[PDB]
Amino acid sequence: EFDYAPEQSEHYFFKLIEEVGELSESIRKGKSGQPTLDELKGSVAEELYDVLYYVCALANIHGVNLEKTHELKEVLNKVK
Amino acid sequence: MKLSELQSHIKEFDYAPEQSEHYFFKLIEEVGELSESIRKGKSGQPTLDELKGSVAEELYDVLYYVCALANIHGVNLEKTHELKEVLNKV
Amino acid sequence: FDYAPEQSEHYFFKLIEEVGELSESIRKGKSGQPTLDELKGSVAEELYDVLYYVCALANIHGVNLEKTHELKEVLNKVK
Amino acid sequence: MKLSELQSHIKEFDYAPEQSEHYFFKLIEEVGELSESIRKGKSGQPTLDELKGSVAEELYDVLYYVCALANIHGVNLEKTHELKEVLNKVK
Ligand SMILES: [Mg+2]
Ligand SMILES: [Mg+2]
Ligand SMILES: [Mg+2]
Ligand SMILES: [Mg+2]
Repeated sequence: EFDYAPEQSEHYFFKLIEEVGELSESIRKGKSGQPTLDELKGSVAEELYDVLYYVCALANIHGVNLEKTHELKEVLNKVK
Repeated sequence: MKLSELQSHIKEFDYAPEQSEHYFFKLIEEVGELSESIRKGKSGQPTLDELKGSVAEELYDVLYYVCALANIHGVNLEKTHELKEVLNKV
Repeated sequence: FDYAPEQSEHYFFKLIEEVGELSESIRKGKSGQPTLDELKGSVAEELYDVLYYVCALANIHGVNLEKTHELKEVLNKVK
Repeated sequence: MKLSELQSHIKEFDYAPEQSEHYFFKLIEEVGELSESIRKGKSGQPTLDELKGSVAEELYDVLYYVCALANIHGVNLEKTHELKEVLNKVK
């Protein structure tokens, strides 16, 4: 679905910013809580999940292991 | 680390439900730092000395605030994921 | 709005919403200068919308963008 | 400073049409710095020694990239403003 890495990265980055925009709208409108299926569209829940999706997609393309990264952050957290 | 476990661990450490704007501001701050790390091409998986400013760090920091905001807003990300799995299959 | 923080928070949410819509417009390559009929969803419209909220935030935060420009102009001339 | 004059002055100084992503990354970087300045309450109109990290600086920096992107994408902001002004009075 993408061969040239920078175009894949650029696409997912545009999508991340689009979902952050939709997240801003959902939070502004107070669409909090845990929706059922019928309530999911435009909920804060859906938009947070959508941002997460693109964070994970960007990690994949950038060769980032989020679990290892978390591990390192925890090491520093404990120092501090 | 399971998603629900990360969300729960973040809640134990950092949960200020009366400070919802704090978390939103921080999310946008981290998204900006992420933009910088991508522009500068700081990709790959860093060792501890390379961590600061890396794409890896900034992605993790965005993730942290997504989870912290989920806790603030009464969202179960793992359950929301399950729900999204259903819709995207339609 | 009477209470300034709520005004600021509203405009900041709107700014982020418009930056998202801008990202979509650029991704889709909706460049150029639209006619009235092509305006909706154009890069032009989203840039203007982002600008609107920048100016709205300047107002609420007591920022003079003309004066700020003048100051930046100076510093830039040393770079 | 007219909006059209600001846009054209920025074009004179900084116009790299083959670097469209540069400008978009920078816009998002400035929006994040704006978020920080607002969270920290760095409001008002700063003097020169107060400028760095101020809400004023970050708002100007976002404005700069909005104008720079307009140049990149063939957008006339003043004309766009006029078109939006037309629609706003209608509804
Ligand atoms: Mg969405
Ligand atoms: Mg960071
Ligand atoms: Mg818009
Ligand atoms: Mg700045």
